[PDB]
Amino acid sequence: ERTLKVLSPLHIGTGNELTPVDIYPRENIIHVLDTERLVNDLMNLGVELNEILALLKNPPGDAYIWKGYIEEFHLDPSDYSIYTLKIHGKIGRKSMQIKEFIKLNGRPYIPGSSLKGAIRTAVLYKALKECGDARAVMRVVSKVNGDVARDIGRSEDVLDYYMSFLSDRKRADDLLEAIVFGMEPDRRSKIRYEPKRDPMKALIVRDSKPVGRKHLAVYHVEVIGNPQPIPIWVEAIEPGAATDVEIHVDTEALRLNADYFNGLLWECLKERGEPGEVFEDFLWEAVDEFYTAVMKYETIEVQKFGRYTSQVRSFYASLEDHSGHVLRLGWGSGWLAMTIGLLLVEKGYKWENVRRLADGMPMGWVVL
Repeated sequence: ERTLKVLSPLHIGTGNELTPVDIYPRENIIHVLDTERLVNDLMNLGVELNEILALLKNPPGDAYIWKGYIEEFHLDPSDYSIYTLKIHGKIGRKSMQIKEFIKLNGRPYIPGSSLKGAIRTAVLYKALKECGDARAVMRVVSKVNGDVARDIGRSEDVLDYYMSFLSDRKRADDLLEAIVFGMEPDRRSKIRYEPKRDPMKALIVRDSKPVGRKHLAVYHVEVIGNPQPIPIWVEAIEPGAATDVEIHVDTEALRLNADYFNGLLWECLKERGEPGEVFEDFLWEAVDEFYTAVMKYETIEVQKFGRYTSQVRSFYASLEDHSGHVLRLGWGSGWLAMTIGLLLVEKGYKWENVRRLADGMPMGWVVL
């Protein structure tokens, strides 16, 4: 199991949120309460359940929910804490609402899909950057659907083909994932992504071992490009926390499906030698090229919105002083569209024609 180290605050979320019913703040600690034991103790102190239920139905307009009881009955909040979160950023006025960080049996971890998705996004970038010419992509697609391969082909690079096709995003996005990462003909849908034909099947990324909850904290989150009246709060692993991950290339799968893989990525390995030996090398080169380009334009973007502080320039310089592979986790549904956009900017289009700070700091950076 390779070692993994969190470099900048890292939120990977179920989508579920802690509510003020779940927390008691005091000073710069959020207590994540055991509400059940707190309700049972209050009822043995003679609070009748009706009063508790009415408080949950109609939370007060100025204080929290459990501030009234914890501070009326002189309770110790630590006696009811499951765990605690140090606060990073401007505290919420009255109600704080926190994106929970994904757990198994109470213990945070990095899912393998998060790590593999950051790798997959970088592999897309190298494949399109190096083998995205009309000739190579047409050779790939002509063996599956010659109408698509003919349509792509009179549109210069595949970058321009993606952009003419958009000019209906989810279609282009799925069409491009199939061309790069493997494809089956389909009668209702001229091309479809096939996982069975994807070289990334050969890369095995297990979920990490658990991180201790002591490395969870809560971070105020800002967006440079979007203004939201409601403050955003996330559980995130603190920088410098470390765990281990099982990650390795399934060489047996790679030799075994060697005739069954297709798509631009397997073509691009084939141009470089025997595809199954190039694979792990191309993969980690792609992680290095891509997230170099990511941090360069993340830097330009954070300084375009005036948030580029002495801590932040020091942070991005620190990313360059590591010997392992540096990645930014947390890719959503627009991961192909974002990667097309970096490639369009690298060829010299303005981003205006073609992101989040946790307490001022860029999110999601890790090193393996």
